[PDB]
Amino acid sequence: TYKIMAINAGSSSLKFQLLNMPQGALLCQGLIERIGLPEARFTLKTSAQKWQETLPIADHHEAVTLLLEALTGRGILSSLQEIDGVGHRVAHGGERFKDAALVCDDTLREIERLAELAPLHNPVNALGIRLFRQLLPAVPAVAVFDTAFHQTLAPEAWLYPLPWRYYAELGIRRYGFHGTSHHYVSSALAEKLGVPLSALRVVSCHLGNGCSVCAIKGGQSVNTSMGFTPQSGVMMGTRSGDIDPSILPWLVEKEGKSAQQLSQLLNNESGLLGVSGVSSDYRDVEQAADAGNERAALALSLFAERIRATIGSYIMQMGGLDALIFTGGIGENSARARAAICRNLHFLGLALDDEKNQRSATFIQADNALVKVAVINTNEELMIARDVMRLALPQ
Amino acid sequence: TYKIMAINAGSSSLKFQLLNMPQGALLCQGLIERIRFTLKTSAQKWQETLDHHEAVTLLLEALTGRGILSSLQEIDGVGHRVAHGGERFKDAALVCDDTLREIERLAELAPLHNPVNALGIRLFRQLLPAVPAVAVFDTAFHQTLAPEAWLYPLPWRYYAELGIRRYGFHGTSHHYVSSALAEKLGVPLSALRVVSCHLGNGCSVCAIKGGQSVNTSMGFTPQSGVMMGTRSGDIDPSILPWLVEKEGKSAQQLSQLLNNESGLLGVSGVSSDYRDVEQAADAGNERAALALSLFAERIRATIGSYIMQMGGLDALIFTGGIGENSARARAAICRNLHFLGLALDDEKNQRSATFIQADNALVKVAVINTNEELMIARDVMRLALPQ
Repeated sequence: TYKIMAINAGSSSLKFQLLNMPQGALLCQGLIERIGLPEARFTLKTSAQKWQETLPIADHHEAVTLLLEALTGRGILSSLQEIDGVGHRVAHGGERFKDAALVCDDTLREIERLAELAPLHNPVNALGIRLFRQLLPAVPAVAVFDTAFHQTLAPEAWLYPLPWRYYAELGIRRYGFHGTSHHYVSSALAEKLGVPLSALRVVSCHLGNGCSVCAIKGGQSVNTSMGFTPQSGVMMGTRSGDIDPSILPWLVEKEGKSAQQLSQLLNNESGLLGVSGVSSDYRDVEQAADAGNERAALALSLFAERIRATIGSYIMQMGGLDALIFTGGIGENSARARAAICRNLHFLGLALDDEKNQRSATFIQADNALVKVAVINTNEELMIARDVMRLALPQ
Repeated sequence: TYKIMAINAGSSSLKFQLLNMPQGALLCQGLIERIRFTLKTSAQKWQETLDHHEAVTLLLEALTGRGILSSLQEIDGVGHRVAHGGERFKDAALVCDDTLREIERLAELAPLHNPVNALGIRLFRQLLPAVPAVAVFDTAFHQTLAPEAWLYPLPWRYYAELGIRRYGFHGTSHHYVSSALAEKLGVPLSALRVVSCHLGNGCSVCAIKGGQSVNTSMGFTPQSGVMMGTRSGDIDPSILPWLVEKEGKSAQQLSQLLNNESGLLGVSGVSSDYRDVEQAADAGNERAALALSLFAERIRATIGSYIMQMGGLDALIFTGGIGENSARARAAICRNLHFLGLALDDEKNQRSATFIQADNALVKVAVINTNEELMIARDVMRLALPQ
């Protein structure tokens, strides 16, 4: 039994879980939020209790100190020396990282060089890597990149039909995100089916506040809906996903939009929120729509259609489909979203068993369907913990 | 039998066809460039080298002079290609007087093409006052799209106030080859789930179910959708604000990027013409070989979306300059689709037979030559000569 800690460091937040490996048992979890601000809050939960306190938190250096102190102060560990490894989420690995990597000085050097591609995540990610290497210097660390799993994409899937200069010089290309989640629920599907993932043609739908679809064939990722940025792909909470690109020059000319206005538009004002006029939250739009809000209804309908269109592209690309996975907050819980997404797919041998779908059972395909349809809770922290074991305790 | 003239006014051009209706027989056809005037008949040709008013005068002088028509009053109708009819025109329209007003009030959406089309509609009204005119819109066929297909997931305001939505184009083409496919199969078009691929210098895919366009790949502008000769088609929209902050690209520069520099030309770095890129690929150019693959991939992914949306497929149509002549583009697009019962017969594809699917194949695959002018002439017959 090994103690692995999963770390996710945001601009003003510190998310953490502590897992007993390899069973994957949650020992504790929690969140430090509004770091550096007033309002700063530290929330920590065990299998048995919850503690929550508002208190000033200077910087991440003080967020990590309070976390480490709480681990022994609450009896969760007898000592900090019981921590066998730490896994850090990293937004963007570029083309350099095909896998998680043991944290060393140059792995840090490179993650920082990649800030130009994830400017609002990668540096704080590396700061967490640095603080824990300072504060827990005897503990080995692994960086786990949200892009790594998509690096098996072939060029005809990641190259945009732009002038070659824009890839070769500027680095513009599809990278895709949610890699850890798609990777985790891919492997979990195959284990639950008792079949090697390399034997399956799989489409995975991560439907949360962020949404992405991924195609997995031969155990590798062969396409995914997010592109150069997590803005793109299907429609999400506040993100538009893919739109006619020629809309954007037209809004610059006709409405005098700055570069950042365009990006606030694409990332914060659109999606469920921009269409429904109600909310970014799926439950809220559904509540509005069920009461008679036609824009909320169309919102939910457009949302299912965008995902259906992406699924269709990837089935075509793989020449078939053996299984469809739903995950994330919407995918794990919304039997109605799953039903709207899965309707009228007899041409694939895909249909849902309504009783199992309403229950969000782990398998929900109809009895005589040829396509397995799985509802799998995603667990990026467990996946991260598994990558720590692999690269930092080969034992 | 009736005599109908089809017209296409470009910003520096004027194309024409004069058909015997409803046979389809061509009486003459030609083109005027550099506003060079060419006029071909069944058995003659007549090029020369000399504003759009002068082009209409000479063209109408020619039909009497070269002996194609004994009088300018033998023309029963004229049809005019219009580029963008917004939401107002769900069909072709008899050119009464404020049909013209509304074509021009829409010129803000098709800045380069609509005014020139309307210009040519007016001149023919001047010079040919006795013969009725029908306008045929590249957008009208796609006005059957449901809101799930034409609303971008942008704030509602951007549509309800500014008019941003999918329109789609190549409507006249998709409509023509759809109906031709159904006529060749002896079945109502509404009996078929059809994917139509117009692959020319411009490229669009269209889904026709129950007789109607239910989706199509171009959107607000003819820039988007699949990869084209110099147009990028769809890309990650976040690339654009990034290009403004990192390279100071203006709006018009962004337009030039997406429309003039991308596509087969940008990727291959060789040519916007598919046959050129093809030959550079055979010789060992690797960007050109990758351009050809991206091109087939982008079209395959769109087809997949539309098949999913229709619940199946009965026929796949290839049309346009590339789609009618490139066995390679069709083969690259059609590979490993057995899960649909779609496969090609190599020998039929090599000679571009009108049907190229394998014999065991469930899906019809058809190569149909587009004929927008005959589709326009038919709308003139329906809307101006209902007898």
